[PDB]
Amino acid sequence: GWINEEKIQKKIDERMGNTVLGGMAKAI
Repeated sequence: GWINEEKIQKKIDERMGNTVLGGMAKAI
């Protein structure tokens, strides 16, 4: 489905999805 599968991944995108932007997309 989609209901948790959107919620769960948006949370993974904080815990590690910040450091990868602090690596490739912005890298400050």
